[PDB]
Amino acid sequence: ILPDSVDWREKGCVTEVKYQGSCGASWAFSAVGALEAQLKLKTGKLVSLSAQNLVDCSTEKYGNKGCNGGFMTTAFQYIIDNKGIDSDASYPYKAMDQKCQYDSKYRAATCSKYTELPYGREDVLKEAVANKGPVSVGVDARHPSFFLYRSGVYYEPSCTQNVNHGVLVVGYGDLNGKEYWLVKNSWGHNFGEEGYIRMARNKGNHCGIASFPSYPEIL
Ligand SMILES: Cn1c(=O)n(C2CCN(CCCn3cncc(-c4ccc(Cl)c(CNC(=O)c5ccc(F)cc5)c4)c3=O)CC2)c2cc(Cl)ccc21
Repeated sequence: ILPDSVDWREKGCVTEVKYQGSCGASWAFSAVGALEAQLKLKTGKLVSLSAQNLVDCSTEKYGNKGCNGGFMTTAFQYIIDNKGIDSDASYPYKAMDQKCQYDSKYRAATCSKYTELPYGREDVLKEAVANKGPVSVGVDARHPSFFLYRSGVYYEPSCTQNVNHGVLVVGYGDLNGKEYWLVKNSWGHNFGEEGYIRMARNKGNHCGIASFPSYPEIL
């Protein structure tokens, strides 16, 4: 039996909203966000992890292009292969492509594995969000209605299932019966509902929210 609503922010499992600025590193913020939650679950401590570490180091071998986009899955694989990721404090976000500056001295997390969820399965996503934690997802964000969103449950008829922007599902619920996914963005505190957007849930994989979900785990 799954809870009707979840909000991982209420459990201390979500860090402050970040601002990617003019560097297309949403994939990096989505990956660290998911891992931050697992680190909290495991160690009891909440610390922002370095999105910049991913931008600079999870590069061509991982199919990523830093400020020109990437995948959360291969970000996790990088952390796995690298045997860690630095704290955001030690390796702060500069919103540009840099030389890899990873230093094991300032490692704040590791990752053992990651799991991908099946395409379009909102039922499976719900279950992972309830039972595992926040889940990294892609959405189709190429719609003025998306970046102009201020409040409520976002539904956009022109939205497609083909994803182009990485975000973090940190919960789910309903607003007077309109089901939603509670989504953490990386466009700062001024986007939407204090950095968050509530996006239509159980409406046919709206904006591809459930197209390519993944989440990491720490042994
Ligand atoms: C080592 N290695 C990989 O292992 N991959 C893939 C192989 C498996 N895919 C499938 C994962 C499922 N999936 C399939 N389609 C789209 C997204 C997806 C998810 C989230 C987001 Cl945010 C985006 C958007 N990303 C981009 O558009 C993008 C832009 C520039 C890039 F360089 C990379 C991605 C796509 C997604 O996860 C991901 C890594 C690789 C791909 C390349 Cl060209 C080179 C090396 C790779």
